[PDB]
Amino acid sequence: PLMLDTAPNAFDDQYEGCVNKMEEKAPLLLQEDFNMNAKLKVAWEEAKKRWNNIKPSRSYPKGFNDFHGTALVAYTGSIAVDFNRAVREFKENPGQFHYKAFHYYLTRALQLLSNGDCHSVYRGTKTRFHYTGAGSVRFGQFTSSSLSKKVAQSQEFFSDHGTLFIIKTCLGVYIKEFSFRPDQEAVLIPGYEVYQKVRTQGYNEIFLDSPKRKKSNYNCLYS
Ligand SMILES: NC(=O)C1=CN([C@@H]2O[C@H](COP(=O)(O)OP(=O)(O)OC[C@H]3O[C@@H](n4cnc5c(N)ncnc54)[C@H](O)[C@@H]3O)[C@@H](O)[C@H]2O)C=CC1
Repeated sequence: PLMLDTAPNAFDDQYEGCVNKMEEKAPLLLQEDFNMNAKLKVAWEEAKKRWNNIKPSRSYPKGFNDFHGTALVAYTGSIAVDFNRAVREFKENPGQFHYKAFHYYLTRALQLLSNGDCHSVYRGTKTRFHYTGAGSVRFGQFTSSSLSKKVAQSQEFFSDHGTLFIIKTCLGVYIKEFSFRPDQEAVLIPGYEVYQKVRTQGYNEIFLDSPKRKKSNYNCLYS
């Protein structure tokens, strides 16, 4: 069973007041991440190819470059697990975080694609989540969900040993056009969104409501 709280030790940078400095420094940072993260380099190289094929079909927000595009495509890939893990356990040993550029770009991609729009999404897991009554909740790590409750429940993401999150998000972004899917109608939620209303139903259902955007514990850490 995993703990569901405010994610106090999760790298949650929102980059307030430093996107310009990051867009300039992130390119070098990505290289540094690569030199010490083979899996990421490979994951990224593959995502870049897919991105090239996706890019022509639609137009993107002003400032949405290939880094943003590639990062988002990669996330819907297999690099997602190790990346969320690295973010979730950041405070532990913050010296071994080789997703400095990656985190920024994915974070920026969602902000550039973000609107005021709120959605009703669902997320399934095969690992039981226990709300530890902090008062509110944040996923910490980026979290993917689906507009389809049926998808979140499919044997692909959920099981009796797990949990089904019923979430109302307002920072979440519809990334169908980016995923390798795109039938899972995925909505990517930043780990820094705060749910002021938490409710547990039965042993495997958790409702997250009253989404709000509050400051993060980290800000422009690598700017
Ligand atoms: N889960 C869903 O309902 C949906 C998933 N997807 C896609 O499926 C693929 C996999 O997504 P996920 O299953 O969400 O993988 P994910 O990266 O969230 O899974 C991370 C894993 O690490 C562990 N973990 C997660 N949070 C933790 C925490 N707070 N504390 C301790 N351990 C934790 C668990 O084993 C968890 O399954 C991605 O491409 C995702 O976008 C798309 C639509 C819906």
